[PDB]
Amino acid sequence: MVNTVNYFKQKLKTEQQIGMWVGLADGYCAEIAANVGYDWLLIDGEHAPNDVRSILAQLQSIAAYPSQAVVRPVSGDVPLIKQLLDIGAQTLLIPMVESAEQAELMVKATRYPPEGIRGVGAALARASRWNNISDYLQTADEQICLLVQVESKKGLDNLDEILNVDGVDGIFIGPADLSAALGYRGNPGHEFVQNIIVQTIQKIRAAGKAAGILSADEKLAKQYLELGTEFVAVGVDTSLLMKSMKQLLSKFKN
Amino acid sequence: MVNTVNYFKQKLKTEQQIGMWVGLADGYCAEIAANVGYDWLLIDGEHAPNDVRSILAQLQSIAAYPSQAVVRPVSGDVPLIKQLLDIGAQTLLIPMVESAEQAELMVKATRYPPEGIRGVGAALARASRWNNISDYLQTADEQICLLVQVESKKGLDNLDEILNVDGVDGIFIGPADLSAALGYRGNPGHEFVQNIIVQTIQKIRAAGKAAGILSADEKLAKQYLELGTEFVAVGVDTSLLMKSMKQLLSKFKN
Amino acid sequence: MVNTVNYFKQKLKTEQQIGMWVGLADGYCAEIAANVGYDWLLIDGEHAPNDVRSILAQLQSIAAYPSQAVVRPVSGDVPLIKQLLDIGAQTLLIPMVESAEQAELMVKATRYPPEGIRGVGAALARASRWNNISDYLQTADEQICLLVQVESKKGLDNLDEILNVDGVDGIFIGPADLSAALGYRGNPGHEFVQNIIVQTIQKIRAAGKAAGILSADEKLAKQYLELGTEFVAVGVDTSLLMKSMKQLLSKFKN
Amino acid sequence: MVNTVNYFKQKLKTEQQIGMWVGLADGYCAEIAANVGYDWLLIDGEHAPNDVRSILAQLQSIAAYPSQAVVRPVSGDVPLIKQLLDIGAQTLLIPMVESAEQAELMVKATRYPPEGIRGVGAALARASRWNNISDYLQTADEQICLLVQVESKKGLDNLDEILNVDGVDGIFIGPADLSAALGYRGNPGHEFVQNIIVQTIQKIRAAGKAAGILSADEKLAKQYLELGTEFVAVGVDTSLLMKSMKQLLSKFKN
Amino acid sequence: MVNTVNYFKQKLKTEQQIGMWVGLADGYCAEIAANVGYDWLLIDGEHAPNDVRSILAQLQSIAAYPSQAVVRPVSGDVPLIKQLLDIGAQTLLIPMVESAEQAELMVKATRYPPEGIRGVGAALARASRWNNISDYLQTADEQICLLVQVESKKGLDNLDEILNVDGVDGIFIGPADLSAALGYRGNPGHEFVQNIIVQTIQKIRAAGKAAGILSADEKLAKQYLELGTEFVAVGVDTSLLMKSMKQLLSKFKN
Amino acid sequence: MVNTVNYFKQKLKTEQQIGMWVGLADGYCAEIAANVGYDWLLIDGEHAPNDVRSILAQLQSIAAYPSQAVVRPVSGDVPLIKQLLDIGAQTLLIPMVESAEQAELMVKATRYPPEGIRGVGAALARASRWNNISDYLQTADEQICLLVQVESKKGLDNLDEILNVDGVDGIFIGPADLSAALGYRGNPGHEFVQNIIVQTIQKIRAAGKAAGILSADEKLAKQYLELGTEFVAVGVDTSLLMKSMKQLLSKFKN
Ligand SMILES: [Ca+2]
Ligand SMILES: [Ca+2]
Ligand SMILES: [Zn+2]
Ligand SMILES: [Zn+2]
Ligand SMILES: [Zn+2]
Ligand SMILES: [Zn+2]
Ligand SMILES: [Zn+2]
Ligand SMILES: [Zn+2]
Repeated sequence: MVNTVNYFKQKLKTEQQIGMWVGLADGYCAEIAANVGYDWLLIDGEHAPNDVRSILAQLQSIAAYPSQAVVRPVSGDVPLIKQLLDIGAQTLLIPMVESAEQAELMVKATRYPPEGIRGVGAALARASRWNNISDYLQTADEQICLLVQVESKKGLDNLDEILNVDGVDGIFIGPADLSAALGYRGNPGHEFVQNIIVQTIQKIRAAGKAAGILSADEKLAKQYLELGTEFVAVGVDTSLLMKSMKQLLSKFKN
Repeated sequence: MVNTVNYFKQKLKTEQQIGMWVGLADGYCAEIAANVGYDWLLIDGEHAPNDVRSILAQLQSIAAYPSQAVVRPVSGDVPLIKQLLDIGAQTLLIPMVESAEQAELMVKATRYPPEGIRGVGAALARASRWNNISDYLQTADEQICLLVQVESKKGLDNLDEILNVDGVDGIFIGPADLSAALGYRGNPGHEFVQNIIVQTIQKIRAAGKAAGILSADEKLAKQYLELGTEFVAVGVDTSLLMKSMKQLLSKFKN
Repeated sequence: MVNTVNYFKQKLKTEQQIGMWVGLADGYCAEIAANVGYDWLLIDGEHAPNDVRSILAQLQSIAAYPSQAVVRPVSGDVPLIKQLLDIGAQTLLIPMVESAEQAELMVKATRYPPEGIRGVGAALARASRWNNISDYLQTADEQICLLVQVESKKGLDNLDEILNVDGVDGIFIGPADLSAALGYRGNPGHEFVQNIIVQTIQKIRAAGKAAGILSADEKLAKQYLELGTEFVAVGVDTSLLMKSMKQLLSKFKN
Repeated sequence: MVNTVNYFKQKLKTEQQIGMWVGLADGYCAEIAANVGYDWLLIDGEHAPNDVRSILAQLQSIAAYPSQAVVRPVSGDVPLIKQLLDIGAQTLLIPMVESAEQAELMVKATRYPPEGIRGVGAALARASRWNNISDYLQTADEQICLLVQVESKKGLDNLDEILNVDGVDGIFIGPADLSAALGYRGNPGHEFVQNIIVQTIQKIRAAGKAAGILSADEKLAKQYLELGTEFVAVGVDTSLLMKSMKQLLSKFKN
Repeated sequence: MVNTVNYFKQKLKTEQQIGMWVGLADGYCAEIAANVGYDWLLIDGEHAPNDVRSILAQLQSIAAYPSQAVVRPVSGDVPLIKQLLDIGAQTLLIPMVESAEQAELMVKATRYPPEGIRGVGAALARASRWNNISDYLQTADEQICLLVQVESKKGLDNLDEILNVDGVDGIFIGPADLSAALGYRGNPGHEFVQNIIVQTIQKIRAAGKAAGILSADEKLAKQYLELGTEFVAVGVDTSLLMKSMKQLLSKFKN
Repeated sequence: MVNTVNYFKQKLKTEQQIGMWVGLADGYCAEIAANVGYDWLLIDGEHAPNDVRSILAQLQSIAAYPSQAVVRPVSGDVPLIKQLLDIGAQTLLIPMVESAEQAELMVKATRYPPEGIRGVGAALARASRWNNISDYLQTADEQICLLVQVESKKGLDNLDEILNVDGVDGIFIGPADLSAALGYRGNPGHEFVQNIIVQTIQKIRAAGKAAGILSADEKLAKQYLELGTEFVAVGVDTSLLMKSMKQLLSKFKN
């Protein structure tokens, strides 16, 4: 067998990829999302009740479908990154990255020694298909994609420095965490926040990195796509489930 | 503690109850549905991948919310009905009931001896809260609601007989199974099917029983409500999740 | 490896075995019960939310301890009996046995062809330790113990006939189901019920079968032991958990 | 989306398919087996500790790989067949089929009304991808494959009659159950059993049906392939795991 | 919907709350404990085999009952605190707090930016009911209660400093960890330990914070209540299960 | 009950122990491995998808068999070590230990205060059998075995210092991580690597500590045993499953 090609990583340079947030934390729900035709699915280990084993079930579900899986760990924890790479997550979104030093550590966390600090256990890993991918340890690093979140004042204070880190493929802006950090909690739509987001996207693309964002607002998501943003998540499964059920009930009952 | 009042059963005589089908087969998804404010939630053990233990998790989720739980077993199996009553399901929807004899057996399956054949294990049952409901074995039968599905030609051939069975609280029409039985598989909207559904609802209500149905078609659901149908399910969680995600993607990609 | 000796089965002829009902339906709770030193533990598949897989977890827990596991299936279902034997349950308690014909079918359900109808899959079975017990298909039947419940009027109406069935090792009286069948639901302590229970125990032992019963009443359990009853369950884990927590809270408030 | 083509069903007429028995009862173990390149994988619900939900997890695992999934239910139970078809199992192996009447009922159990008795719930089914396969209810029946086991004297007594049932695609011989039924329990290699197996394979192929069998004996499996047997399972995952670990330990320790 | 009122937090200033430790690590066991009527239930993520997902199941169980849930994480880990708040834990008990600097970090970990560092993901959180609590990001912080454990010499060495931290609602004394730290492991009943516990409770209440403790000794628990201790846990579910089963068996054998 | 004797720890001084890596991450697969007769089984929490709860299930499986369980946590995390000790793991293998200071911290993490920093919760712990081991807090430390991995250049740079740490019972060499650290990723068989491994084993034994290693290469494993290496793992369950299934298929298909 040949290593699974990371099409998400390749497409960061060739097209704009439309994403769905997956927080229903279940292999059955993830499979429903995988049937829709999103370019990417974010399996959220930070803000949904997921662990390594529930994330594996969702990778196994999504694997039969063209949608590319991206996993967000709860934090930039090097041992947890090791675990998520070994179950076969090829794209990671690291929350709350705030320095070049932390971004460089996240690069090393995704690469085998001697250049990186990714722990070696290919005989045990779904990532290598338990060594049925016979050249895994030489081909693995090429198909790993590292995305970091800038979503704090300290992150913005270190943006130029993070954008200079080789091996950071993309910077994702987190509008909920960023608007809260800026004193606009629950109000990312404010001009003060939006002006910072737009300038940040422009800086990311000017440094030759992919820019990413989530907005469940159709008009903001389309504006971000017009700016050239490479990976845009346009909704959240928990939100779509709750809203569709509320909208339906409102046709019959107040 | 006093036995949990079955408000669904009481409301069969006083109002029209709006329902949501729950086929996502998970405690977390059931809790999302419970937050919307449906009169009833149908936990589907027939057409969703549920078992006694996954149904218990969903009863526990939904129990904190005013929505009334109804459980559909995979078939009119007396031992499975015993299990679903003991985990605390107070309303059951039995699929594919086709005779007065089968409906009578379903009544006995829901009632303690000596009148019925419900197995007795109150010390072990969530239904009795492990005997913290101190009079459970005396008060249980009063709060149990039995619904049967008529959804085959043999069911329609025994309708008057089923409507004469004391202890059947409601007859639910299954349009998917019934349209297939009638040779209109996937097309319940045909006049031949709809004329049979309407006369069936009229006969059910004329015999003083509650009539029920599911339609994800808003216009058909409202027409059934205009006929006086007592329990109308208006949608399905799996369908609402798939459709909302597809509708969203279509704003950005073909 | 040699087949696991069924000590419960041997002790039916040599001592009186004290039992605990296990309805907490979890491997961790079953292990706590296994540490106490009961002669037997009844893993309840009838009145607790258990399935084959949760029953397997509890057999694996209990296997490291001297307590002997007995499994109660939800009914005398031949395919379910096959499944419970293959995960390695050596003693089964079949509920609601009501005829010699049903008791004979339960005997065949526990024995390999050509004498019985137990399905053969030793390569897959924990029962054979996946054929690490090399003579399993020759030695299995010897260590299987079949107990049947008499707990209905029809059961009592066929008692002499059931007691004549070779391969029935023991008859267990179910006081909750029997008192309900007799029109004393929730009141097994009535003299009318107790006189029937005592005569039934006497008839079972006079036919050379083991008699069994459950009573959470210390005085009745001790009377049943005085009669020579071979397997007496003296409590239920769910009841002991609820009662101990209530008794503790009562020291500090209402 | 178009319905998933059943390549296993097509290949019954074009080639000999090599199979692996999957009894490790887990989505992670099933994925390991799916990586090897077997033509088919038998997910065993009869002799491994599987239920509908654990079988779904294994279908989701195997779905990303070319290996074709076949599911064996615990028995020819029509409601359980409904459940396994709705989670998306396209090929079923029914154990212990003993008459044309039972085989015809198994055909109806796999087909929608009005010709069959398969329950209709396409909005909820992984089988229809929750109606993302838009013509599922008209295209489903064509991709369903029904296999029945002949593995008892009564089965052999009704072989000509079962081979005349339209909609039975294949007859699988179960050597463990059959050798036990013939009084050769644990000894299927006896000439008396082997002569019956060979004649049975010849009769199955002479009636224009696919013949199938399992043998972990390489020489018998190759003899069955030389006879033209269309679907041959050549091993069992639990057996291969136990034997490989024993063989390795024997190199170091007695 | 309005945010769930934290009654435990309110009652720290108005009454003495009686608590039960929940370490059976299961939604079904947590529901049994929720039926008893304790003021609070401690779901133990430190000393019971719990994770975020098992803690969510127990919050869902307990949510239908008046008992208030308190969650103990394994350590004062900021990302784990984020996860437990988002699944809807409103009261946290942080083990082994040893400085005002650590206590201040725990305060920030429970509060949204810009004042705190709690990660923002309200669309995904059971805590916001997936934004069905429409003002959650404005009202959340008010209903969060932070308790810290002092249970080491360094903790006692920083007690006055921790008691000066705004946002610490309560200090819980851990007698097992503290008696071990003091060189009286397994013997918290020693006068040297008890005199330190009593002075600590007095200092906590003198600084206007709630004091808490666990003792399964009725006499010590009642003495702590006489001192005015605001939150007293009086037992542990695992201990009550083991002890009740042992006490019962002792009536019938050694 | 008396504390469970750690025979693995005792045998470090008396024999050479043969081990199997267990990475199938399931109680059922662990039980299969437990039946073979390995001296020790390594439950891998670092490179297999395990968590505290899945590791508990595997300890419960393995506990009925003479094989000794060793648990590898994902990292030298003090709170995770606390959790794994409380579920009853008596031998721990800590990955990537790189200094005497870290090794000393790992010793304290495994010992109760006042000498160590192991959190005290014996009423809740399977390790104490919920205090059914009445002297657990006095006898626990004696039966705990700490193994550390040296598998990086920094580890080798601090080897003499680590070998001087009292309470380190054994040093395990990780050839996959070490060969990668040395610039021979996927090629531990190189003379440069093997000469370092051999001198490392010699230094470990010269300092009176047990030496350990894993090699799935029979010739290297036997050479390590000839050097006197005290604990040698000779294979990996995932590898043996994949290889045995591939070897079997190759007899029938290319
Ligand atoms: Ca199950
Ligand atoms: Ca978990
Ligand atoms: Zn964020
Ligand atoms: Zn229907
Ligand atoms: Zn009974
Ligand atoms: Zn068979
Ligand atoms: Zn403590
Ligand atoms: Zn390593």
